[PDB]
Amino acid sequence: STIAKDVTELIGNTPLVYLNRVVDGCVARVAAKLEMMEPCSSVKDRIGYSMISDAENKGLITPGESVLIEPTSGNTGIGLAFIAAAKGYRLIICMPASMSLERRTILRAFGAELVLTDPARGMKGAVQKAEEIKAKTPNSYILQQFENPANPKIHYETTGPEIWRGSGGKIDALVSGIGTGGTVTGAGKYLKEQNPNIKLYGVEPVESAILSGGKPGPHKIQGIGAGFIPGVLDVNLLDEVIQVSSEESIETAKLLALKEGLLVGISSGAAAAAAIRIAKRPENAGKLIVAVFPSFGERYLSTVLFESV
Amino acid sequence: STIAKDVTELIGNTPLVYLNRVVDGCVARVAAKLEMMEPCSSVKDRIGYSMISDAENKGLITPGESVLIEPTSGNTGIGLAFIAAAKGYRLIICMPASMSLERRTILRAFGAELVLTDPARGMKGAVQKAEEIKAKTPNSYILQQFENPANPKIHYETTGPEIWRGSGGKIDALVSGIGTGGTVTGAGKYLKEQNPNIKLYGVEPVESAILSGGKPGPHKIQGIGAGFIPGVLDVNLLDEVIQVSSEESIETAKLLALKEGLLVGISSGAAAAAAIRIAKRPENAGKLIVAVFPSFGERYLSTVLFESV
Repeated sequence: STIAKDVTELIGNTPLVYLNRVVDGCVARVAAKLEMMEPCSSVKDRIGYSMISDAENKGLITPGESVLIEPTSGNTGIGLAFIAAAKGYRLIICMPASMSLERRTILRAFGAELVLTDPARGMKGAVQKAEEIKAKTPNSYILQQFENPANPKIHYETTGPEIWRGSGGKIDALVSGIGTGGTVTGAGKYLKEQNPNIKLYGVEPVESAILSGGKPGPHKIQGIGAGFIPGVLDVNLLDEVIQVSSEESIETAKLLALKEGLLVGISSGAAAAAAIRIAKRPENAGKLIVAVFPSFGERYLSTVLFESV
Repeated sequence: STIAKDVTELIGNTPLVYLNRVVDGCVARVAAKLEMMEPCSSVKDRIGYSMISDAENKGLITPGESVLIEPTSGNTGIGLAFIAAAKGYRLIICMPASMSLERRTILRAFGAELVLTDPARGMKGAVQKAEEIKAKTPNSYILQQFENPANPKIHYETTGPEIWRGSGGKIDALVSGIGTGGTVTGAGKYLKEQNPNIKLYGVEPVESAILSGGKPGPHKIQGIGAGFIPGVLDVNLLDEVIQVSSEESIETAKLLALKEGLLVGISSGAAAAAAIRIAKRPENAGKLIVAVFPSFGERYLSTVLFESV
């Protein structure tokens, strides 16, 4: 019997797939790591598990005693919420008001408590509110996705090894959109240990290219372009940073659905656009480029449709 | 290397998971077959593949020559749309207007053409429109999900064998919500060939219990209670039909998210409610009951939020 104990044993071991119809002019092969296949449809299922699991293993939290807290407007909240549901933790998510009603409904479905903050104060306002709730709540614990070593650690332990095994050791390049930088840092570190010649390409928005020496700015690429260097990002592991526009990311996501039957988030569009550009460079002829596709595209299409209506 | 050729090689081989916290009073173990893990988040990915693949293998359709047509307001349209995208088929989906705008946006993302029909005429109106488009379109092909033997065949070839292998041959009962009846017929037939003592439980809404001798009626359980006996359903394979209310289905889906961290469609709630009832019967002590969970719950939460707003 191979019946999973619970939903925590369903995380990771996601497939690689070749891109076939969006790669005209490419001299390298491009494969996508499909984090859309995670139980709650994003890469954040991995760090929702690892950050809660690590705290438990260190005796820092207890189910039905500890209150988990995270300031997050994105998939980290959903990854934490389904694990908190399964393991029986109270979870408080802090985010600015007027953020996707769709994401809020999913958090509430898993029984997460929502604390909405002043939109004018943005993410900083949500971080401050999370710290204030922690201060006044005994046995409370903030996961701290941008600083928590369990974030890159799970990518070193699972994501990287899966890409190495799945590619038969043939991966030459990893292309990864940087949010926390946990994926590129953890998976990248593992891959460079297997083959030190592997090149790691960070992807950031043109509109917030802080790793390239640009100013922090607003952009439509959900999940990447945090506008600062996260504690968990090892910039020294990066071999190049590719800038992709929100427009190019949206167009590439549209072509992935139309031509590959892959419905992916805008950040997957960004990673694909960067990987296709790298695969067109003649010095990469015959190589295998692996792009991380962080999320399924239904969440975005739902979010856009609500934001429009 | 285990890199998939394309998205068609990512279908099936979905996990089984034990239910742990919604099974108080159960003397049998309950496991869920998670079709939410399919690439486009429902069981219909299997029959989208099988119905197009079968037509190709019989030389009935050609990519970039043939126009595929199906009248469908549900997941069958999405399953067909991502396969049509990958394989390069023009696809026309006929459905009543005022149906989920969210589902329509997903179909359009995959490049499906939508033909909306008079809401007053319901599904019958969409079926009539599909036949009229077929008549006037050379090289056109209607999949006919309720009559197409490729529907139950894929469940005989994949779904059933996966449940048998995944359960280590220990499955005693399959609990399956009946839409087309392809899942219970195909998987059920295979399972009864491995162990003829296995019992097959069909699930239908209280509000449209036509297999129980009730009248066809409206109900909120998306994917089941078609209000007729499909051509592909073998009623003689069914050992019992369980009726579940829309209210009980919604409450069970809510508890699966809160207690198991499983965000599932209302029809998964129906299947779970039926399986939990069966597992409480003392004559089932020590047995393994497997419930099919046909879809992920994000589509429903999105649909409800739009229908409400």
